[PDB]
Amino acid sequence: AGITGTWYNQLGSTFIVTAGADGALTGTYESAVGNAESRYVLTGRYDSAPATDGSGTALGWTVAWKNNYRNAHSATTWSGQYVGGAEARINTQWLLTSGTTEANAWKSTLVGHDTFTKVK
Repeated sequence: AGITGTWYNQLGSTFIVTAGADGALTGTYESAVGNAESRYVLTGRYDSAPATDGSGTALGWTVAWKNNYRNAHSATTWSGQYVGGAEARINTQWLLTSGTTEANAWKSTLVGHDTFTKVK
């Protein structure tokens, strides 16, 4: 599967990911320091038997931005695919939804993209 390990996005954010044989993604967001106050849980799913036609491996995961120290009242989902080979990558599009009032629901969800590599 090649997914398990530490991944870094284009801005250097760090994600520790374990790909279970059953399709589970588990792990954490860590800060550059790895301090407890900036650690958040991630959970998701991936295709544990991808196509053998050189297609990437579809996946997704979520981080809710609460831990025992901080709560931003928001959550991000990343949707994408893992691409193996010499320079393995996870190419994703993300949505960041913040909890809002109904009046402010229109501005609840930011969109962007993250590309993850096994090197900083």
